[PDB]
Amino acid sequence: MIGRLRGTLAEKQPPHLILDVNGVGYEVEVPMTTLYRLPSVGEPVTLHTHLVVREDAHLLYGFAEKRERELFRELIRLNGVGPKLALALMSGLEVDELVRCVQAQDTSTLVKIPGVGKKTAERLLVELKDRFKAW
Amino acid sequence: MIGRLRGTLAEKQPPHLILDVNGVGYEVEVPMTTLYRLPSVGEPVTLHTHLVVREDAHLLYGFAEKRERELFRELIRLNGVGPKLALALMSGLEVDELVRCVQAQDTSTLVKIPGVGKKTAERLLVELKDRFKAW
Amino acid sequence: MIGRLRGTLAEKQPPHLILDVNGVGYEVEVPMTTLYRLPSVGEPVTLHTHLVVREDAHLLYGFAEKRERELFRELIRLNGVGPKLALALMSGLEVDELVRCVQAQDTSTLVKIPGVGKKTAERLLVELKDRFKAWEVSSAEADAVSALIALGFKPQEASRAVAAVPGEDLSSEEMIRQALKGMV
Amino acid sequence: MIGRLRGTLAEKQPPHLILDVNGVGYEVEVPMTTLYRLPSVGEPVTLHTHLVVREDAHLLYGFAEKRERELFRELIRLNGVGPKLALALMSGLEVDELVRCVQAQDTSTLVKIPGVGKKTAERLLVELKDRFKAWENVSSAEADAVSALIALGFKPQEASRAVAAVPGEDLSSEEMIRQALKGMV
Amino acid sequence: MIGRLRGTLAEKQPPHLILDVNGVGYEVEVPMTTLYRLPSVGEPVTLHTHLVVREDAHLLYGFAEKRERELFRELIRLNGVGPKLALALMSGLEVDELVRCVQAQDTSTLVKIPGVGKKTAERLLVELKDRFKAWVSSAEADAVSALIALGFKPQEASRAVAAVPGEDLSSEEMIRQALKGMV
Amino acid sequence: MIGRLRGTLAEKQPPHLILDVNGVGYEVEVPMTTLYRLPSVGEPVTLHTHLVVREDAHLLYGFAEKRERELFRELIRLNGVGPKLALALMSGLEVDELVRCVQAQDTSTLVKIPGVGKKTAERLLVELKDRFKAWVSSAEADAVSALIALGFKPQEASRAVAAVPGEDLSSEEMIRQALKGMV
Amino acid sequence: MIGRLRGTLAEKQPPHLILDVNGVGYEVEVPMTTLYRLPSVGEPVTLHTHLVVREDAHLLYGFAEKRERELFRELIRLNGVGPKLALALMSGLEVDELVRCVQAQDTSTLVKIPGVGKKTAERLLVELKDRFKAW
DNA sequence: ATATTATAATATATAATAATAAATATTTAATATTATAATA
DNA sequence: AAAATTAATATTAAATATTTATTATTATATATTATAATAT
DNA sequence: TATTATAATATTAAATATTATATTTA
DNA sequence: TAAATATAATATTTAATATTAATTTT
Repeated sequence: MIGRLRGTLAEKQPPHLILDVNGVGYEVEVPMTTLYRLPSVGEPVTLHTHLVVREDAHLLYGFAEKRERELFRELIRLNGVGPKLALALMSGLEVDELVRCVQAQDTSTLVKIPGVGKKTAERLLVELKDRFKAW
Repeated sequence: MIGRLRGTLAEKQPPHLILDVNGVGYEVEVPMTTLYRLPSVGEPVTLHTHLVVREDAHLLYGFAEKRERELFRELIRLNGVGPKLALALMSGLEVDELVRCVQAQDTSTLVKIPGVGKKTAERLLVELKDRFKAW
Repeated sequence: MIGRLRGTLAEKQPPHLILDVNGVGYEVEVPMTTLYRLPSVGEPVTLHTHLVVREDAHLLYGFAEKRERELFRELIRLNGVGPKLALALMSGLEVDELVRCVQAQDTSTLVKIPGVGKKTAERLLVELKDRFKAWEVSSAEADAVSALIALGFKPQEASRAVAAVPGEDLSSEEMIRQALKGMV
Repeated sequence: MIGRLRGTLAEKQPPHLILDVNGVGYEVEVPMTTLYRLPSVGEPVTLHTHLVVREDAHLLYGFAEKRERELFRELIRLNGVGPKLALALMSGLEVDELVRCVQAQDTSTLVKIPGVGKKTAERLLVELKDRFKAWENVSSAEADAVSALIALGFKPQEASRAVAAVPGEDLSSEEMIRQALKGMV
Repeated sequence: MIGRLRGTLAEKQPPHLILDVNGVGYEVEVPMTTLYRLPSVGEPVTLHTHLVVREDAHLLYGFAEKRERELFRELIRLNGVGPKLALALMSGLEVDELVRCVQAQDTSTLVKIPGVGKKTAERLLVELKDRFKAWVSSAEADAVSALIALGFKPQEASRAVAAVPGEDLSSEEMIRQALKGMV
Repeated sequence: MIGRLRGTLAEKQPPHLILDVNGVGYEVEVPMTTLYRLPSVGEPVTLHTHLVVREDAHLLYGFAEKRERELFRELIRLNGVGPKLALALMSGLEVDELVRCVQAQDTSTLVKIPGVGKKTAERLLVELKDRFKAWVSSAEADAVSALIALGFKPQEASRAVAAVPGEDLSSEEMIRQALKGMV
Repeated sequence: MIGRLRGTLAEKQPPHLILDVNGVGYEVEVPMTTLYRLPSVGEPVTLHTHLVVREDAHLLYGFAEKRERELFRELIRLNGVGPKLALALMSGLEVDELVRCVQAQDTSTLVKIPGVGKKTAERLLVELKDRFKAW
């Protein structure tokens, strides 16, 4: 329903974020790696946003790039894992090292990422064995 | 509920599109026939869209014409047809071709669409026979 | 969640509307009485709106006044009344006409509206009689109370004496006499 | 979905509001405490709205600053608290008042607010003292002692933790109850 | 629905019990305290029961006492209490002792129950505080009326009247025995 | 699914009961009049039970007569009527005067039932007049008023008046025999 | 809600059954293995049953053993496993063979069970390696 | 012969308790994960 | 013309248990009303 | 220096039947 | 060329009743 957002930075209150667009501010959830990429408060910055919908509320996810957003979608399409373990994973590592790690089939590097044990690490490996291309 | 959408094409990625309407770029997917009528990235393009509201998702489907959106509404009103079957019908063939073949009670022109079997074709024709006395 | 729009009428068709707000045109359905008051396509129009929120599909329904939207919210809060039933209702009759018909318990005026049967009139009257009363202990008794206070009665005893009998259509002097003759 | 609206107050009808942003008005409800500082109609205001998603309706709940925004979302996060409850709480009194009362644990300040009874008051006290408000935003002798305290005006909690703090072991009742009476001072 | 079972025990796999009532076994669990009162395999047993209906499951809970069922039901009516919590509580401590601790509102005796947080303890104690109640013949009616005229409440008089003296005794002696009590 | 049960009354606490139907006991909530016409605990009886199902609970409400069960059915069929309202109205009064007051369009008869507002009863009139297609004296109040003005407490005076009313005799003589009660 | 059913075989239409217990004959779904352990029609027999409850239907799945019921419970307690899937699982081959296969990570033998792909088989292997925990 | 006022009753403003009806709020069960206290 | 019947046909949506201001109704001193004799 | 039961917390949640149609193997 | 088998994709309310139009008889 929503794919991208282009507005000025209303404030910076991590890990939440408000983007004032046409005077309208949106609550978005942002990775720490993207927090290293954000400009100053009041800077017009483009965020590629994805929405999740549950029965009592919703959360947006403003992202600075596409392929991170589609990998978010592919991960959250799994029933065993939700969005916030994905947030921990993406705050742990970026796209390319995760791609080689799942292609190398290693749970150990996923273990050091906080909030993740071992069994969910081979969950990520098994489920994402044959989903995507190398880009 | 947006009945018509008029913004600038932020990016092009099949089969979706992102229309940056004054800063906000909606995740909008349109059929390929509209993609033949779609200008390049950055052009102000007007779409007669309609939102599909789900318990866990919301989908926008833009249309360059009002009547194709109306036919999309008629198709999704059918008990077994969702958004993507109607998407296949819109992408495969043209609206006047559909109404002529329904008046002709054709089936082969429908089955030849990929993803369409004899069952869905005979369905759409026989539950659509009653309509189109008004035009 | 939404109260009003300042937009541009991108397209009108019975019975919906398209209001191009900053490039975004919303599907807004309006009654025929509102449709008569609307200017042409491309004119900014004043619609005070309410969204009907259902799991599978929403409904944007706007009105030229706050009062129409508020009364529609009252009608949709009712038990067996749906939205387009009430849309037919104010398409048929206006706010003053409906309010006065409710206060007069009228049915014949409103049964000309299509979709309205006898049970429709029953439910609308039974709800709207007590949902709203005003739409946008007597002077002789007080004089009697003061006169009996001057006569030596306590205010409580004077109130009890004047409330003992329901004096009707009688002057202040004679109602005191009939109340005083009443219990004795 | 909504956090802030750089727009103008299109209408002011208590307790609701219409806040116009680029011609788009929204049905917004705010507490009376906000309504005291809200400027005139048409003036560009500062008000942090909050969306609540239901299967049947949606409403917007504005707030002047971040502190009462966070207070509201955390109060609604409780199992027993609805929107109008926190709206009445903020309309009655301010964030500093409620936090300084909760750390003082007096229900009397809470219960004078209309729609707020006793049970809601100990719910607020207990479930806020349950880790949110550090930062600004027996034997025969002991049973005999407890029964004597109940008969002498003591509510059971002060008769309980006094026994717990200084329990009596293998000695007569009169002296550990005596030092417990010195203990509660 | 289900209020009580009078059936025959089929197998014992604690805490899950199967009760073959006329050919059909019933999936019911009992607390370990009730494990200390179950009969052997094949022996009939009468269990006071009450069901729980979930969105995707139906769960059956059966106790030795009706009052235990009522206390369990009132625990389930609490907003933060699930069946696992109530089974942990009653597997820790028995019913009237927990009632008196609710009168005490003490967390020390309930924290020791495994898997139970202190915050859970005070919230359940506060929302379970005592709003509930604490746990005729010619001579009977004559005594009840006499003590009503003497100022005693009818419910207060009846429990002193019907307890100590027998059935159909002399009115004078049974009124005497009813008024033998002191507080 | 279920319409009738024929078992043995294992336990009867108001307003419910336990009917042990072939080894299985059901908690069935029945009205006050039904409880009045039920036999003792342990006596077999057949009951016109109505199936009640919620997404997270299920109940039964049994009757000694079928027409009670169908009338309960169309009462619950109304959106604005819950089970407690129907149970209260049928516990307070009998069904024949209910259908006659529906025909007579009477409200104050229904209002005196506890938990019944004027709007609730008047609505019940509104839908029941279309649902149903085929299917004390002046001296009594005078004595009460005279006793109230004399000095008697209003409710015990009415108790004395209604204990032995003057249905077949004059007001002065029924006052004379009503003053027997409090002596 | 029913863990054991001592009834009489009224009807034999595989893989469904009717156990007329005191005049009441429920639908009883059994695997083909239990069908080999099943006696003839009219023979009283005890089945150890399990309940599945969803919003539109209830079904009975009666087994010859406790351990069969418990294993079926723990397979349906998985996220991506349906009832007919596990039905085909114990219909294909025996329980202790399944335990040996998952302890030996034998995806090949589990593949030869009909209706089971390689992906589903290795899912079963990885989510059942440690769940048995050698009893 | 008028008040007056020194002793005598009195009646209710202010404490309390007991239904009650409009107005809401409406989810826990299972399981990883991570501390964490205690431990060969 | 004039009421009764029936087949489509669009429409509508299901809420209970609790809870707190909001009304009842029950004492309790205390600032009032009162009288009597009494000088002047 | 690992190692394990316990507890608080913080997530995540729950679809499955029915066709259309790829390779594949005769 | 004819299916087999996963494989993936795609899809997924109901009763129940009140109004109304055409018909039918008087």
